[PDB]
Amino acid sequence: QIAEFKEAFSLFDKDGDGTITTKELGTVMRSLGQNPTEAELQDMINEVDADGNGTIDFPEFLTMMARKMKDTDSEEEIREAFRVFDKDGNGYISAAELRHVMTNLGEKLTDEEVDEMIREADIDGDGQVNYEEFVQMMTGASTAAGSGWRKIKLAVRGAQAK
Ligand SMILES: [Ca+2]
Ligand SMILES: [Ca+2]
Ligand SMILES: [Ca+2]
Ligand SMILES: [Ca+2]
Repeated sequence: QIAEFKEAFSLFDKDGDGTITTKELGTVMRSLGQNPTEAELQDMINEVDADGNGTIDFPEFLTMMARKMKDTDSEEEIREAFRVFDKDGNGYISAAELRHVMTNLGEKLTDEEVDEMIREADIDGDGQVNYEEFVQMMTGASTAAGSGWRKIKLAVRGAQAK
């Protein structure tokens, strides 16, 4: 239940200082195939700042992304992820896209890691992850590589405001 947030933040702050600056969130959102501007950063920060210092605290961020609960379901975030991942939007995610997404954020991953991820997310084993199966990662992926999909999903889920 809380693990989602714990990891969502853990993967966010790499310095592990106990806060997130415009720099972090900036690259985090920009690494998701988006083009965030200074306004977006300053906005979010000032939007998640209870004191007004220009920094993201521990509970602050949690509350910010927590707003997602407001939505009837997490479908929006889900589709949004698989949608932002597929640069071509062909309807499937290739090792390339996923890899770039992990590397961009700065998530050290090995050939085996990504390989297994796609191997688990792809039942047909066509080297492409579809949405239909992509959602299955949350339907009992305990034995699967749900880990990776979770981290990436959390980053792309929190990176946004919706
Ligand atoms: Ca920081
Ligand atoms: Ca603060
Ligand atoms: Ca593709
Ligand atoms: Ca497939």
